Amino acid sequence: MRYPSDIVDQVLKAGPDKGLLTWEGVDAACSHCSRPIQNGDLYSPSSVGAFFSDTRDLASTSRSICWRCVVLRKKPMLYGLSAAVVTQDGIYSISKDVNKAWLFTTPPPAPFLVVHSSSTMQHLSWRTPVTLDNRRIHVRYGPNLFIVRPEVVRKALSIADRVNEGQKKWVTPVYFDRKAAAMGHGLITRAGAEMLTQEEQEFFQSVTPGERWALSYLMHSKRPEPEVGECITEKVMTSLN
DNA sequence: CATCAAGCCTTCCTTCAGGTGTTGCTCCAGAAAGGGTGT
Ligand SMILES: [Zn+2]
Repeated sequence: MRYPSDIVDQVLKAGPDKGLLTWEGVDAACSHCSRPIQNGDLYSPSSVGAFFSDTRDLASTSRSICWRCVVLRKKPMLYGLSAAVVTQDGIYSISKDVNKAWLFTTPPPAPFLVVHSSSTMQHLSWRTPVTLDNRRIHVRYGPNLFIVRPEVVRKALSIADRVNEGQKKWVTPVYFDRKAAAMGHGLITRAGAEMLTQEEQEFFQSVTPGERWALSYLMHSKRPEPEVGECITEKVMTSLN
């Protein structure tokens, strides 16, 4: 519940691969997940391929992967956590917009860990911190480390439901990009320029990029009700074995 | 060799063409597993 690699044996039960070396000597942190490798725990020397391009998100330059993050670099872990929230009892999916509606509005009370892929297969699990508090959520989205406050998401959603109550067409006040890629991601629309007051506009610039990315999955004409995502920890474990 | 004549009127544009067709984007921005084989 402290390091992102803890879910290897806390969220989902797993063990070392038994071809891993035993650490002898002084303390050194794992290159992935920033977990200190003590004396006696199993570790692997660093054998990343040339296709690994996340050297900028490595926690340390010790060139040693802890066994939990050896499990975390496995391909079934890589496509199993392409969109997943890992609570203290299981791994659930956030692929649907109703699942992100559940995650960023009334979050689960566990100290979870949120990963989401901005591409096909990405190293997501180890390079994000564990969110200890529901109010402050660390979301990994591709090369982006995002922080989402569900209270600010609730305030923006209440603002949007106020300015779009009674109207026939649900027009968004501020445009949000799902990929977080367009220039106008966070830019105020003309309808939102005419239908929001000044302090609401400064609020919509003042939100964090993670809240913008979350609102991108929950600001559209059909509004997703918070529905808990389907539990996928059985699918990941079966794939892992 | 000097002036006096040292213009006057009126015309002073008319119709119509006064766009048509197409184009109106393409692609990819991953990393590992599992095989080879070349130094
Ligand atoms: Zn680690």
